[PDB]
Amino acid sequence: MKEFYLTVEQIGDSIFERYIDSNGRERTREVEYKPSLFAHCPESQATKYFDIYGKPCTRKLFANMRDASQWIKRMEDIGLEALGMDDFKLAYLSDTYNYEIKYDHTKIRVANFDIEVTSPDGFPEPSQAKHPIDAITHYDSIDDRFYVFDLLNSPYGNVEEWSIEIAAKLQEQGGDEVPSEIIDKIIYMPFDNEKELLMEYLNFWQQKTPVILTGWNVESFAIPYVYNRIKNIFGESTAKRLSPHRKTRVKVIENMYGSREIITLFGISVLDYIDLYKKFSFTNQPSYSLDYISEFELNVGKLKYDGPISKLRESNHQRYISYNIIAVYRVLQIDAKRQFINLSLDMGYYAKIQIQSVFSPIKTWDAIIFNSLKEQNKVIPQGRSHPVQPYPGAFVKEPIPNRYKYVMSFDLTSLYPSIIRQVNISPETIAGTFKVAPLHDYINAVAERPSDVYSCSPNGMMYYKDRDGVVPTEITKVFNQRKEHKGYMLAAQRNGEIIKEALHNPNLSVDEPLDVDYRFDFSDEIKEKIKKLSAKSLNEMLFRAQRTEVAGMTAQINRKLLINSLAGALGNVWFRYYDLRNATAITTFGQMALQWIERKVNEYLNEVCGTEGEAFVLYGDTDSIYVSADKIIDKVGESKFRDTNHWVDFLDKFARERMEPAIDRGFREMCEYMNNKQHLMFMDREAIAGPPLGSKGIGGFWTGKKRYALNVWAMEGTRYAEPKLKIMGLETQKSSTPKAVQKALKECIRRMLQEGEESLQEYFKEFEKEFRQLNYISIASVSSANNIAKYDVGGFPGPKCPFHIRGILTYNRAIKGNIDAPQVVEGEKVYVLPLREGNPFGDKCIAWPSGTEITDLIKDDVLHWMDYTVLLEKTFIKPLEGFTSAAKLDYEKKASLFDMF
DNA sequence: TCACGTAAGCAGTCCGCG
DNA sequence: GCGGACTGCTTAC
Ligand SMILES: Nc1nc2c(ncn2[C@H]2C[C@H](O)[C@@H](COP(=O)(O)NP(=O)(O)OP(=O)(O)O)O2)c(=O)[nH]1
Ligand SMILES: Nc1nc2c(ncn2[C@H]2C[C@H](O)[C@@H](COP(=O)(O)NP(=O)(O)OP(=O)(O)O)O2)c(=O)[nH]1
Ligand SMILES: [Ca+2]
Ligand code: NA
Repeated sequence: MKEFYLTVEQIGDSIFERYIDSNGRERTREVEYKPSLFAHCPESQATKYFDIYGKPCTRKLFANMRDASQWIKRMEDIGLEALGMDDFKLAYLSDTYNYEIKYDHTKIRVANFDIEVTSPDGFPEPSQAKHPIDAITHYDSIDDRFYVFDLLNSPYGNVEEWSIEIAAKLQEQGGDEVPSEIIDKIIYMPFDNEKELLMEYLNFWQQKTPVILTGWNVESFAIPYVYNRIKNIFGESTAKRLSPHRKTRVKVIENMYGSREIITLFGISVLDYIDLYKKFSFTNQPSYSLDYISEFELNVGKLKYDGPISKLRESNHQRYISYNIIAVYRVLQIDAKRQFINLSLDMGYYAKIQIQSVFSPIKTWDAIIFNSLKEQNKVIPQGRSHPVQPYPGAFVKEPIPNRYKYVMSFDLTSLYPSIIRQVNISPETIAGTFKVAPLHDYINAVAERPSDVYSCSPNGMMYYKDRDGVVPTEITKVFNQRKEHKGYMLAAQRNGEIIKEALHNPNLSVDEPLDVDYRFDFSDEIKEKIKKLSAKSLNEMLFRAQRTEVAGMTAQINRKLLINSLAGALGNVWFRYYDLRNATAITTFGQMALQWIERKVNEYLNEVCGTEGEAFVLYGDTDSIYVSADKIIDKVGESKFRDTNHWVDFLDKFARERMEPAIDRGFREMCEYMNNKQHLMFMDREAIAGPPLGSKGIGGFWTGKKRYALNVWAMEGTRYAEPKLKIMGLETQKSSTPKAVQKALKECIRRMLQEGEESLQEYFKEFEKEFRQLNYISIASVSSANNIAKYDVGGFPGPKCPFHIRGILTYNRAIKGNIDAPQVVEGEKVYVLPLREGNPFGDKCIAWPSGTEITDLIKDDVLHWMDYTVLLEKTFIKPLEGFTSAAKLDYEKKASLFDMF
């Protein structure tokens, strides 16, 4: 097989590399690496090296990396550019692996672990590590085994061995119900004291040293805790055995609020799953506890138990160990579903970077571009420093707040990347500038044509049409790779709806799920075979189709994130190819494109509908336009449609055969106006929305920019069994909105969209009289808690104290002195409740850590003093008032005339 | 919340002007 | 009592 690296590090004058060799074996090598950098030379100093602008360079090969670094300093002091890849790690990888890396994951050691530290005095700070680590579960992906290290004797109590037999028994038999699929993969190791356990773990670590090290919160808790514990017991030098090259570094990670401290183990790639999840999941969660995320992703969660965790090992060592095993397992199940480790490996190997650099799109693109130019012997420019500066972004149309009955949407394919390719935008393709007319003049085609020679953007930039730019070239590759995965996602999605349709009245036979690939549309052979299946098999296939879809989703959307991030990187001062001219050339073109086609779409539909000056385009945002289809439906007549599927078919054909060709002529003309290099504004039908035929639903509404709801029957090529609510921006979509209120407002919107005013009024009346009986966590708001200390004065709110911070201070006063009350953590999230006047907490709200029950100390008080009236007014009634006033509905029967003033 | 971007909405506090 | 300026937080694209 071809070799590929596992990890790379620079330690002084050498590169340390762990890799997989031609035979498939893991090896390690230290290289006295000799890097090269470049300097501009006279046009006569020949050679084959040129900068991206075509100016010649001479190569300078250094004895070692210290020399090359010192040379960079002296050039800065002279005032000349030092060109070439200054991150020597990346130049090494690029030299050693001068080919496309096909990596084999089964040879990569992915370690997944979690620890437990019993602590009587509150949260065990890993800086101090002053409590014995009493359990470790370490999953190895090569061996496919969970290694469990279990401390029998501790100053906090001595316990019996964990029973694998009881662990396997059901909950209803007194057991822990550790899953059947992993019960045989557990290797259990009790130890009579903590020193023996840690010393065995360290040796185990040497035999099976992780390449990728993951888990939940491992970077901020588990790793710094194991490191410091071992350091406190055995010394700094034994602790460094956690690194294959015996070098560590205490990294201080700073943000806009404070500083935290992680441990860098050289020669290991740490991918904390909570970081992978925050970056790649596209969710904003009210809590990031493993149990909460696990329940959201898997519908199950962490093992349950009685009393505080601090007392679990004494009272139930059995459940305590089982719980630790399951926690590790839950992370593995989340990864089987979302596939972020796999994603990380693909991007890392494609870009040729350290795997943990996938958190940095700028690092990723710098390496792809560098590898790309090196193939043609071209030399990358030096990083330069730049003041941060704002620049303009996308266009968003002010919609007239209203109900909108029938709507069709259209959207452009990967807008910013497509613009980069169409216009040919790149650091090396800039050809000059032209004198700019105001933007509306380009939108209306009345301004002078910018160029007959260069490709233009309406911000005044001109680009060469004839030469290739590394940005368009490299963005095209990643965009093309995305296509396949996106196609898998949509196929699974279309197959989802086939399963769902057969679920309405399923056969009741005794059968099994069909063996198919969900990545490709279902053949007619199996569509027929699906109609015979039972509810058990069908729901099972629904699970597999949905899993295939999520995996497809993760693959496609994160490649889109990566290509979108190139457009943004051109606007970030740390990018090597930072240039506000380029970044603005993309966004300005984008805002001309959308408004251009709004004009063309209005022109076309006025012609076809026989009208003058109607606004058919009711809204647009960045890459999308929404078209009112009322008059189109009125041309045929609602009484002439048989059912909902009929008018949806009608609008579908009309968009496909009438509008898209007109829109395509629209964009071709724009392409010629700007004299671009390649036409790539490809805008097609997205959503078809409206009320069900014969109902009183209003179909859809807008309240303002980025705030709207639609009852959708079709999205791209997916036709839906039952209509789907597409809600954007409204409180139902916001993590800060209380769970039960999201559910209630969603059901209010569905009744508005699909059933009408009267149905909305029945539901509202009912929710109003019943909601006081909802669980307090489900009606609590959520907020991130930043700058708690900034507004903290004597443990009381200082000036301008935001409401949710006031809540945290009230909490702190209530749990003061109680060392075992859960503390609010700066930066994390809090539930927030309003309190009635005269309450014992001394303020108008209380907050506590999200994803948790409020401590039993103060729970009964909070429940007695929660302010339902204020809560109902702020989180339910006020937003509902916005929807219904926009949609021109009433959530309460009005006695007379719908008056005002 | 650890070197992709801008646009823009809502909650809540405080102040200047009635 | 109301509107604007502002911080803080959240989403859309
Ligand atoms: N092209 C290029 N190379 C770079 C850059 N930064 C660092 N390097 C490094 C990468 C390379 O290590 C080195 C020169 O790249 P080769 O021409 O591909 N190697 P050669 O043909 O000289 O091999 P032999 O010894 O057989 O003649 O400069 C850069 O910006 N561009
Ligand atoms: N810099 C940057 N620009 C972005 C980002 N997201 C959008 N834009 C700008 C640049 C993009 O080209 C443009 C369109 O966004 P789509 O890529 O189509 N993400 P959507 O979820 O809306 O599409 P789909 O229908 O696939 O879910 O908005 C981002 O994360 N970063
Ligand atoms: Ca889009
Ligand atoms: Na929007």
